[PDB]
Amino acid sequence: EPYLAMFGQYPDDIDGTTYNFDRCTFSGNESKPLCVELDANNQPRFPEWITIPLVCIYMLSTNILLVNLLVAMFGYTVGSVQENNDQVWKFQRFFLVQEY
Amino acid sequence: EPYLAMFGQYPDDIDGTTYNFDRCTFSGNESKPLCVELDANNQPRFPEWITIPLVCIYMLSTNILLVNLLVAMFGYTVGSVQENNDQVWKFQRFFLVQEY
Ligand SMILES: CC(C)CCC[C@@H](C)[C@H]1CC[C@H]2[C@@H]3CC=C4C[C@@H](OC(=O)CCC(=O)O)CC[C@]4(C)[C@H]3CC[C@]12C
Ligand SMILES: CC(C)CCC[C@@H](C)[C@H]1CC[C@H]2[C@@H]3CC=C4C[C@@H](OC(=O)CCC(=O)O)CC[C@]4(C)[C@H]3CC[C@]12C
Repeated sequence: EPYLAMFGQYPDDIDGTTYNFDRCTFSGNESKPLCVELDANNQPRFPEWITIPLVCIYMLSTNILLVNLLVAMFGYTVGSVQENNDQVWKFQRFFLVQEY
Repeated sequence: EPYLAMFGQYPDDIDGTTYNFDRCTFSGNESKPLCVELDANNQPRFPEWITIPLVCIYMLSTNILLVNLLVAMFGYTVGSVQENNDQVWKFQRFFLVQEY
């Protein structure tokens, strides 16, 4: 579930104002992921001033502060090994002509 | 709600042709966000020639004119501090060997 958040999922209906109407079990059957811990009031116990900025920090980091970082580290690589990749490709160009 | 618009939410059902069928209260209970201001005709009062290009300007800026800007400012940093980061990493490489 945090893996799908990198392509955009953002805790779709577990992070507040989404009650126990569906998606959850309380038991362990069926294969739905089990419910939020509850109380005598049958209220969701998670504080929601913590889980909501936790997701928003994670959705900031891995979707923006991380992927967009990967472009810069990709962008330096094409800046640096480009004049070397021509010699490397011309080197392996021999083996592909050698094959016949 | 504008924070989720950076990862793609785009005012899902408040920006027109989505009436008071659900999601809203008129009162202050329950925890649903309260309704659009209405009229004697019970029509949504917001002009919708203003709120729709306001979101589309915001969705243009923070999702494209802003994040893609961050890649360029990331891309200049890996272009500039790369030859300095080698000396910095080789410098802190001493303390990690010093630890034993
Ligand atoms: C710096 C920027 C770029 C990051 C944006 C951070 C927000 C996405 C986070 C930080 C604090 C969060 C709020 C902190 C706690 C509240 C109360 C919370 O409801 C309660 O806990 C009820 C408590 C009570 O009022 O008695 C619901 C979420 C909410 C509005 C959060 C909404 C989203 C917020 C604004
Ligand atoms: C320059 C490009 C890249 C930005 C694209 C801008 C559009 C996303 C915006 C600018 C003007 C907008 C329109 C301006 C006002 C109308 C009428 C509005 O309906 C009414 O207000 C009824 C008024 C009436 O006809 O009596 C509904 C949205 C709509 C179609 C908007 C649809 C989206 C639009 C085209």
